[PDB]
Amino acid sequence: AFFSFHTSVNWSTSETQGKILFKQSLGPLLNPYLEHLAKLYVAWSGSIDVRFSISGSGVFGGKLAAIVVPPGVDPVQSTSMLQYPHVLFDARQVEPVIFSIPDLRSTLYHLMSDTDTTSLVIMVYNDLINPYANDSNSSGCIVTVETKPGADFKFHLLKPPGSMLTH
Amino acid sequence: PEQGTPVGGVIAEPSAQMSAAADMATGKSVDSEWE
Amino acid sequence: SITAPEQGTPVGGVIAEPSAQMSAAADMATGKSVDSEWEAFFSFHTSVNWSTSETQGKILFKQSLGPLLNPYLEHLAKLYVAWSGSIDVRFSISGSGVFGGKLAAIVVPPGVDPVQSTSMLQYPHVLFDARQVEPVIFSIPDLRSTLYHLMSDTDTTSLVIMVYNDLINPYANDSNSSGCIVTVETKPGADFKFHLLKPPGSMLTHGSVPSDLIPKSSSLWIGNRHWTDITDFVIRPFVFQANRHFDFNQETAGWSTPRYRPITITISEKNGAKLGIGVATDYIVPGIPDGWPDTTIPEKLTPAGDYAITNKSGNDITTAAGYDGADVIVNNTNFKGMYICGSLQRAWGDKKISNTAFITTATKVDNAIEPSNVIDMTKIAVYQDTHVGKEVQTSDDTLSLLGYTGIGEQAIGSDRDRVVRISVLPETGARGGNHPIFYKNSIKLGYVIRSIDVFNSQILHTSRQLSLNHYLLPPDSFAVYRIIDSNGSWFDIGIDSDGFSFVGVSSIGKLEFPLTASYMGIQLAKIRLASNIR
Amino acid sequence: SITAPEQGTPVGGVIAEPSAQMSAAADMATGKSVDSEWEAFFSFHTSVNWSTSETQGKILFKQSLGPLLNPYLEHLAKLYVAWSGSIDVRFSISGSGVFGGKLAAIVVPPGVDPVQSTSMLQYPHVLFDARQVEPVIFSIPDLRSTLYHLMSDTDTTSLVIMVYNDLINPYANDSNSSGCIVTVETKPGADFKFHLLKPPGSMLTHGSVPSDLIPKSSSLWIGNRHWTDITDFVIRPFVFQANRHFDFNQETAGWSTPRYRPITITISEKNGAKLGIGVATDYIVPGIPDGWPDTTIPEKLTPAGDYAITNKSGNDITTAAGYDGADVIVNNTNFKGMYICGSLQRAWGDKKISNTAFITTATKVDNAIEPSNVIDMTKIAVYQDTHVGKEVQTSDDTLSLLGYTGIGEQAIGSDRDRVVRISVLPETGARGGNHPIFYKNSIKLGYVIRSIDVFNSQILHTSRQLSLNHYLLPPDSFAVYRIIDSNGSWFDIGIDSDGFSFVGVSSIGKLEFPLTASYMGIQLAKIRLASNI
Amino acid sequence: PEQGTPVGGVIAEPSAQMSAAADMATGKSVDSEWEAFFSFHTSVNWSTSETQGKILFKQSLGPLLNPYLEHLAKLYVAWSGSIDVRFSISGSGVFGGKLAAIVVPPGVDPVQSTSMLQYPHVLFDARQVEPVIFSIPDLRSTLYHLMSDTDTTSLVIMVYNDLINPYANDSNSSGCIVTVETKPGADFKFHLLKPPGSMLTHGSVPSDLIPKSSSLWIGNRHWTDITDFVIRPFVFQANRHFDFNQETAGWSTPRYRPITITISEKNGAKLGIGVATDYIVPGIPDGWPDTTIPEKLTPAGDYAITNKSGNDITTAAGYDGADVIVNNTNFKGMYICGSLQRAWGDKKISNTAFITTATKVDNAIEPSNVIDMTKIAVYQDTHVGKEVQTSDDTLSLLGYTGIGEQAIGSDRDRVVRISVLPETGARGGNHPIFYKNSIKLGYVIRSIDVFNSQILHTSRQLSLNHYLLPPDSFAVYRIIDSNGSWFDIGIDSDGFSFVGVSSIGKLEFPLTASYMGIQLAKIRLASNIR
Ligand SMILES: [K+]
Ligand SMILES: [K+]
Ligand SMILES: [K+]
Repeated sequence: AFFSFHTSVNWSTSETQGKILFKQSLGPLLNPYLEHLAKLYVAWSGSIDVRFSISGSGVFGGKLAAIVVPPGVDPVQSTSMLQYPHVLFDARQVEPVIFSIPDLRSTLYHLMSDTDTTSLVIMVYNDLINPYANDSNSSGCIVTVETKPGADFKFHLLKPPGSMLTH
Repeated sequence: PEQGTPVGGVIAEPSAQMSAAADMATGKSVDSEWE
Repeated sequence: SITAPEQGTPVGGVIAEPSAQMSAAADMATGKSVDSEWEAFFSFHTSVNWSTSETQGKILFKQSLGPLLNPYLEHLAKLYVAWSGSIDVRFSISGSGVFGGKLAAIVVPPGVDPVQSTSMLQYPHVLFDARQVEPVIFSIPDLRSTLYHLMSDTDTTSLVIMVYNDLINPYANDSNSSGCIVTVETKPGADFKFHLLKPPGSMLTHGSVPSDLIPKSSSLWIGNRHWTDITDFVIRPFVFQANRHFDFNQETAGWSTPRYRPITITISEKNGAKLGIGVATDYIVPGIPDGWPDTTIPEKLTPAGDYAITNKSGNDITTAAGYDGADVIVNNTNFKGMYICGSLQRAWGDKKISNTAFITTATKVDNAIEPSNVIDMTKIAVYQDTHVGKEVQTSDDTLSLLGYTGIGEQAIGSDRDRVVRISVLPETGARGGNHPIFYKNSIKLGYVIRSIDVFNSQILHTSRQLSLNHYLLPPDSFAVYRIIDSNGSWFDIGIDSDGFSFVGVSSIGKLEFPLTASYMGIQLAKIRLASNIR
Repeated sequence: SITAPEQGTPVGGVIAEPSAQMSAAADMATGKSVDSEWEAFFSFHTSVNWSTSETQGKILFKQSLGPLLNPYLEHLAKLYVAWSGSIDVRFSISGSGVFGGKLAAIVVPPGVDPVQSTSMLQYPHVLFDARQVEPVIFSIPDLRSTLYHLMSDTDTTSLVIMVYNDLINPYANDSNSSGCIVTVETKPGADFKFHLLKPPGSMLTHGSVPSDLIPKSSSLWIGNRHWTDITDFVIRPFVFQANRHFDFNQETAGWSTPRYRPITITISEKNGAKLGIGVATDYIVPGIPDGWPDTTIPEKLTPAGDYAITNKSGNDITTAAGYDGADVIVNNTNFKGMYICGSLQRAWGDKKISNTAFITTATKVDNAIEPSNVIDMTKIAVYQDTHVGKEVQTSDDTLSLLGYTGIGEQAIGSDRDRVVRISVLPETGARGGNHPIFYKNSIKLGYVIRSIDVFNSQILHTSRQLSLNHYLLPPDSFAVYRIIDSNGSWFDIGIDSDGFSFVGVSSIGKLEFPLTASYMGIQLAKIRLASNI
Repeated sequence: PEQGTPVGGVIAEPSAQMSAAADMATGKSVDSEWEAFFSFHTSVNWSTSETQGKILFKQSLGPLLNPYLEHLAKLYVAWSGSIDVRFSISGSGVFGGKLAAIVVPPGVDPVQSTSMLQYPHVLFDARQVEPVIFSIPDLRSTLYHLMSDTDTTSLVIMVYNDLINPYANDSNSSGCIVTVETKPGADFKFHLLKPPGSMLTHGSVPSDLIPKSSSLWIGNRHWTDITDFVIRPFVFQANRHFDFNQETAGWSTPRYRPITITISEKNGAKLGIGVATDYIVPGIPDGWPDTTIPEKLTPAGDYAITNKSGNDITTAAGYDGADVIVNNTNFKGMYICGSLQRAWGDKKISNTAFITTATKVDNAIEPSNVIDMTKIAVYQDTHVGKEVQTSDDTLSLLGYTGIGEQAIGSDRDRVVRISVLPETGARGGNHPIFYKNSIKLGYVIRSIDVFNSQILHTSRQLSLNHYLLPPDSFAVYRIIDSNGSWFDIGIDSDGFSFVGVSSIGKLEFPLTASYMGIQLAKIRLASNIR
């Protein structure tokens, strides 16, 4: 019923356009409560909802993009990846933004080891700017990622406790 | 009402018939089985 | 223009035609009431003893779903690429009535591998007492992420029987132990169907299950270092071999094929030279002959003389009472660690009869040989007296391994520094808490009428199948084979992706050798390979 | 006996027959939009910069409607010859809060060319302030006197981004290098559709669009005269080259392919010559080898000796690295501007190792050689000792070019009377206030470890594409691109129908050299090309 | 709901009646027209000599059966469904012959045995009025495919009954012309639009390793065009030879450009040991040739040839008309270069160089198949006196002074390797090949052969693209000639190329290479060289 803090990543002025600050694949590790209940199961399926924001300043410009790439693909640090639907987010933007990561699977369930799932990447759309520190170049913009389970999310296949996973 | 603007910048379409396919491959039948 | 697979004008038999009265007559003569009879009865699978010595949480039975459970499906499976569906696994127990003790049943899902622990009972389990009269069936459902299974697939739903409560005899003392054996049978199940009939002469693109690595009888077991029959297993902390040792990738760090046949070479000693370097004539790797032995000499020495041994104090041994009566041997012989190799030894102008050889990988400096355990085109030593006098001869020679001159030494393959490789020596240690094993042969000696032990990483049937056939096994699992001797003492060997074999106990002991080997299934390597030694 | 494209005897797939339940299974497994997912979102196309230098009324962007405004349409355009309909646009500015200014977007109709004036804002336009975060969306309609377009058509409706209010920053009144990247994203309109499948391999009569002549990265830029990497630009009142220079008609006034390879020839001399005349063995024009250098020696000279250098009227040899700090060189060599080429002098009975070549085009009067402004089969000079006696020797040579001899000279291409042609040398001056450029790279000298500059009329990719592919451009127009360095400096190059690249500035200055190029569109050659340097 | 505020600051009004006017000027009628017709894919000559059981056509299901799907496949990473395939035989009515089509399942790899005909197969005659259409169904365990997937349903077509021409003679090699056309089935669908520039994480498809024309095939050892192939039992090479892992046991990039070095010697030393200034492996100059000399040499003088009998070759009659050739020059088996030499104060024109991997002892070099920074030998004058001379030298390889040697890459000892020598024998009934080339010689206007483990396009593509291939598989490449003789090459995961036939023979050299998918390495590669 709520979004939970998962991680936070930094975005300085050094990171040029097209760089990838984040890549994490779909799974129950995107939320602590699922990482807890994953221990009681061997399979899962379904989507995760995400909310992300930037604790930026007003003097900071730049812009940042979020791209749910499908299974199989590995991304590349190029602005050609922005030729694909993507959630723009400006550093000057205060209110967070929400979107889903669907479970696009050739199978009927996943296993906890599966890492060929749908994946999210945070990619630099426009370089971050600050007219002040042209001497230190150590500006901020913490970029938080929060997660909530999708309604289509559910675990499958209780494992016996103590039993090991083959994969 | 929780904070955040939802945005459909995706080709996502989470299908509900795939969750039933998973409940068919696995005889799920209950959300908390230990009960 | 076009004709379907069942199309053509029929004329029939020209003198007669098919009759139904005669086909009916064969059903009268027989008991043919339905086809595919194996779908109508339970077929024997195995049987386990459940004794009072076995505490709770022990696993007695463990099989994953598949067509290798029933033999009648294992046969038809050769015609199909895929399968799907459930198997029914009947259980029978005949208790004494005065006994007590309940026995659990758990159909664990796919993706897991069980453990002997009561934590497995923190999970849905059916129970049945020693006083159970009728059999119980326990259909194993096919839970699968795919739409069909292949035959190489092994991550399938499994069923385990495990001790829920210990078996109890009120009359039996704490010392004497009794038991009741539980028999297991299988039937194809109603939703079972094979899929995708394959055309014959078709490579299957992933192979099949590693079910044919160890033969089902010990009469067919011979080592990958020497051709003789196995006689016992040997547990050591590290196991290693290169020559005929093959992995599941059909690749080898050796230089020979999995077959023993003579060694044809040519050697061009110039002057009076009882030793020289031979060159390959038959080979898979350039430079090295196929069948060349994978062991060096201990020391630098000049082969020039005769045999010699002593009983630790200069007392030479010339009789069996001295050899067997000795505790250790010095072996002052000048051609110690080599192989006798009969040596036809033909050439043009060498009318003298041939003389045996002595071979190893070693260097050569004008009279001698030094131990070099890295085989090359120049590490092919021979000492056979090819009657040379001050002229190049270039004799052709064929050699057949017979014996080993290294009297008094330890078993062959026990020292890596003496074992030969090209660049990389395959080697393992204890995976999980499961110890590796050598397979033990014996090889003839020089003039003593005894023999010396010989260690082997594989059985040659295991090497042969892994050179030709393609198998799937991740680097974390084992292909398990349950060994059963004549008395019933059993243990499980597990073969590696690397090709090495393991065992789940520190010592096997002695055991009847007319023994067998049955494929139980794939098993993760952490889990201790089960055993019952007695 | 007649069969149509969808006609035949259907037998099926013998072992099974296509199931619809599996195709419906795959739709739910993957989600689904209606058969063209690219029609549903905005895709990154380009980004343009807006500094404080750009005054009010300046135009930062002009690109005409077409399928090049979206990558997915540029892909499927290759399967068609016609199109029609609108494109949706979303644009934004990655500005700061401290930045002011304001920017405007104007869909001008067909026919009109815009002007850098605020009078263009007397027309409906989308205002966008630098302080504005949420993007803004609007359509570019297809307003056409025809019923369909062709891929070459550039008289379509067009968009321009125009400075409405100058950008402001109270901080940097010393550097004046502020930012505000301005991105443009595109989506197809619902009225968009392609027409008229072309057969694959078939060419278009009206040509394609010149959008691939320069690569998108400077790592791939090499010269049409020497194979080294471009390093900077040069502006001159006249720009000329013939050898590997190709116009838009796939025509070159020179003699060589757009490649760099060894040069095979066959000398034949006698009595002790060292200065023979070769003959071609690989060519496109009869007589001249493919890849022969397009430059002639300064004057008449009798190659006999070795290198000789000296400073300003001083008779002081530059034996050391005091070559530098001299600023003038006499270059007293008897070989004084030839090209150095490693040779493989193969002959029958020579029995001696080969020697370097020292080639050029010139007229062999005697041992001497006179500068030939024009090339011919009777001009192909080579100065090397092939070890000749009295009898003829007909060696095979197979040269490969390594360096240059004209130490202390201007860059190869400055002087014109030394640059070689066949008959007519292509040349271009200023064309509407825009200045032509060379592409400058380097070539190694023979004696001093330093290198000398070399001028080029094109990038070799521009020559390979114009040698092979068929493009449209009216003579009164450019195929305009925008060059952007790692900093925020940029300038638009314009490639004319003759193959020459122009520039609007008089001096480009130094630039962080990892550069990129993007196709903006077709412009007239009269209006000056935009810049910020 | 997508981001952005729409604003009608326009006089635009996109009219919908103009899109219908365009559908009237052009008979559009369908958004994806390629689904409505069959498109040419290939053609095979079915001859009177090809016997029963020989496969004419074999292709697994996928987008590569149709160009329009091959074009749209670049925008996606998944597909699913059937593709139709049409056949038109086009022979005379005096001909009598019959083919058989086999749709084999997803999970087997067929062979050229008649055991494929122990399985449901449809027969169809040479003398057909109307062409025949086969739909290849997408049988699968998954719910969709990826573009890297190759275990799919296939269609095999072989000769059930040999083709007959009653008017046949030794001078009449007539037959039928079987054209294959494809159309995507009604159930074909692409899925999973990809981001551009993104690479599949497990690998792409080896569809581009051999170019489609021999006009631009060049070797990975010498820059000259291939001429024909060579079959040998053991093929091996390190430099410029890349596997399917973007890895290399060599030291130079998959290209050809000059070799810059510096040589510092003194006391009139014509020998030297150069040091790199453009490397990828620390020490070696990134382009140094991978072959040594046969023997110890003291390079002093000039060329020298005989013919086993102390004669001397000074004309193009003895060289060609010699029993054998004996190279008695003190610089033999090394590489001729252009060698522009620069040094401050060297008022002397550059002399050509002679380079090879070898040690040095004060006047003489000895061969060493190993290479490091201590083996980079040169032989140039350099015009050095008593003191050191840094001599910035740049080399361009043009020839080879090993007149009498057999071929470069034939002797494993002469071939250079850092530590490891990539090497393969046969795998199945399939033999490994070299790609043969030619390099020029020093004193003679003739040439010598050169062996290459790869075409250079095969090397650079593997240098910078991660493809997918199991170890027990090939990437097959059908290679036809101007006449009609053809054979399949199979590239191994190690980067080596194999062939099924034992001898190739003569070939009209305007060749073209296609791609015929994946094939298990334990299966004979096809051949119709005759
Ligand atoms: K003999
Ligand atoms: K010569
Ligand atoms: K020099």
